[PDB]
Amino acid sequence: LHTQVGRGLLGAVVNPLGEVTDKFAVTDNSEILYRPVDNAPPLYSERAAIEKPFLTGIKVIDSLLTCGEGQRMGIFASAGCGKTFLMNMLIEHSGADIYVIGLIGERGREVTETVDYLKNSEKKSRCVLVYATSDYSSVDRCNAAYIATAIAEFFRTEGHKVALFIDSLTRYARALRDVALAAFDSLPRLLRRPGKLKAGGSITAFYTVLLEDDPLAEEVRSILDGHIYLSRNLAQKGQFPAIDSLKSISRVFTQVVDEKHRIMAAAFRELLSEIEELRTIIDFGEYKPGENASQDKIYNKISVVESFLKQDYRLGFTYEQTMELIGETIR
Repeated sequence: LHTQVGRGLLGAVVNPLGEVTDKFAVTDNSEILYRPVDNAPPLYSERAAIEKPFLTGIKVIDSLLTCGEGQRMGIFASAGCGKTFLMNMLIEHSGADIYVIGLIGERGREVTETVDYLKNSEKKSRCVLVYATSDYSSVDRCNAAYIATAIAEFFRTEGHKVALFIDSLTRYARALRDVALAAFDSLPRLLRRPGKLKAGGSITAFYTVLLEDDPLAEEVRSILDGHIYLSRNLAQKGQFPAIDSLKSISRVFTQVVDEKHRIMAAAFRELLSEIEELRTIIDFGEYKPGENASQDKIYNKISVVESFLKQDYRLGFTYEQTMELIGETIR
């Protein structure tokens, strides 16, 4: 019911009991205080309006799915669609003050992969990892999500721009459903706790949701402020990040970017729609070059559009670089 918080947890690996079992980085700060893990979300008049963008360094996200400070964003994918690689890029190329990762329901080797990744990370000195392996009970797995949230909430009250990752909301939902055997709706209460405080910092949250052969993922689609969809089709095609920008949305998009940006984004999204229409025409074998000038114009832009959407996972792009690239693509 209470947990460790503080700068002394930066670089530490926290188990579902709130104890430090490993370290991926050592910090000079030893600040350790204790806060309740269950805490009420901020009432609406303490919450600020999401106005400032949360830059991620990922081109398609920063251009067409621009995240905001205090926003809650879902990552819908079917493992393995590169959900872990996408969150690695989100931690690498964003500019948050502090990163809090919560690995819920991972089987056991998976957690060691991320701790090894944090050991060689640029952001190692600003990360806190909370984990709950598949061997822990369901009670411990739900406490993992709330320990991670409470750790992020303390940094937000200190004024820090925090980024919280919950992987995954689905295995967290299984654990809550399993706990329900003891004689369902703690999920929304958690998913409200992020946000930007008028009197403090912010928590920008990323929740992963595992898809494939969910009925209630449509309601968690209804509670968040946008969702990023990783298409198994595009991953097999060889395009990473395999984000389907046409099936993704950031509901705060028009509030966090200027009009210059809105016009460029709208033009790119229709260019993508025309590209997909031409893909259906090509697969039908009814496309012959020189027959239709508009189809030839769109065809010759397929390559530059694919080049803009792709991104080396070791590379990050500033906002100016992103808008410059998408501008040349629309020309």
